[PDB]
Amino acid sequence: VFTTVDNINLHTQVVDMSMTYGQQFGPTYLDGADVTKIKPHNSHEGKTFYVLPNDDTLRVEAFEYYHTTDPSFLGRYMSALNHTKKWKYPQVNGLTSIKWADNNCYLATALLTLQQIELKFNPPALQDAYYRARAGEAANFCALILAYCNKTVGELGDVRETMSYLFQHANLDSCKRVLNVVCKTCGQQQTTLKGVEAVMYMGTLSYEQFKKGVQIPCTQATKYLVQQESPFVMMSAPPAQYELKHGTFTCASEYTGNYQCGHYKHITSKETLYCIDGALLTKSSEYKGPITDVFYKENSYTTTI
Ligand SMILES: Cc1ccc(OCCN(C)C)cc1C(=O)N[C@H](C)c1cc(-c2cnn(C)c2)cc(-c2cnn(C(F)F)c2)c1
Ligand SMILES: [Cl-]
Ligand SMILES: [Cl-]
Ligand SMILES: [Cl-]
Ligand SMILES: [Zn+2]
Ligand SMILES: [Zn+2]
Ligand SMILES: [Zn+2]
Ligand SMILES: [Zn+2]
Ligand SMILES: [Zn+2]
Ligand SMILES: [Zn+2]
Repeated sequence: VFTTVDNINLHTQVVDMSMTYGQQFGPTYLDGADVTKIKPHNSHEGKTFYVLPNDDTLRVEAFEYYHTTDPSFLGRYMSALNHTKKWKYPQVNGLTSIKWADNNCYLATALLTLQQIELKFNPPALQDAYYRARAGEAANFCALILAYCNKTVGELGDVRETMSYLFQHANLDSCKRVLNVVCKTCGQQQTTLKGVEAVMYMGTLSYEQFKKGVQIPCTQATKYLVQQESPFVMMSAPPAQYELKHGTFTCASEYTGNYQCGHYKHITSKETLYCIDGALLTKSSEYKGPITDVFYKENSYTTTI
């Protein structure tokens, strides 16, 4: 048979029918199911298998595809895939969603959001699954998202936290946010953020109000945006009522329920406002509801006065 870790480079070996896979290879998975305890059925010859890296060439191949040396990563990924490959991934309004199952509401909103913003992932396994997800096959993408966030199937997830984990594995080096806070006592201090901190802010959902001025305490001073060089901006705030106006944003995440046990729903702005709840779709002209994250498009911004 064949054993690999990246599925790009394969290594051919043979198995004895009377010895279980673990003694010959180590922890071995097939199609997301652990075949370590299973003895070789001999029904499949030449089939590709996933093994935890043992050699040094395997360890190096594993990092070049995943960008991690954690030995637990492969196991956490294969156990997530075992669930995600039986989920349904319908296509709603030209976007790939997820039929609700095992509290994946936060995963679906993230998947729909990632298909609407410009992003490039540094780990090749993430980028390759990102492409496959856009086409309509996102089982490996959702499993990798769980493994990189160290989350499990059924576990309760927050969209803002999931996006920030994903942003740290993406090339946001070109992004830049220049801030300036002014206090009548301390004066004026100019700070310059870069990377994940340049595309995310917690406090308001309104990109305008962030450009206008938000009130943060000083050692209350006012914080306003001065320059933004990012393909997008994520505006996060604790869940509250908000009126989404058609054409003033890209997409938003709605959270309705109690802390940690509420349900996420996704709103996107097209020719009208659309609401995606897994496999369901809802259309309206304007939206008002509990909103916690709003995504805006951007290329370059420079403050005036
Ligand atoms: C679903 C889930 C899954 C996991 C999860 O983990 C959080 C813990 N992490 C550190 C691991 C959180 C959540 C979760 O409910 N998220 C939503 C958007 C939410 C809801 C509420 C809320 C308040 N009252 N009610 C009825 C709801 C408040 C906040 C909040 C406030 N401040 N902030 C920020 F300042 F931090 C965040 C966030
Ligand atoms: Cl890395
Ligand atoms: Cl990385
Ligand atoms: Cl926008
Ligand atoms: Zn090789
Ligand atoms: Zn990396
Ligand atoms: Zn399941
Ligand atoms: Zn399942
Ligand atoms: Zn849910
Ligand atoms: Zn001060």
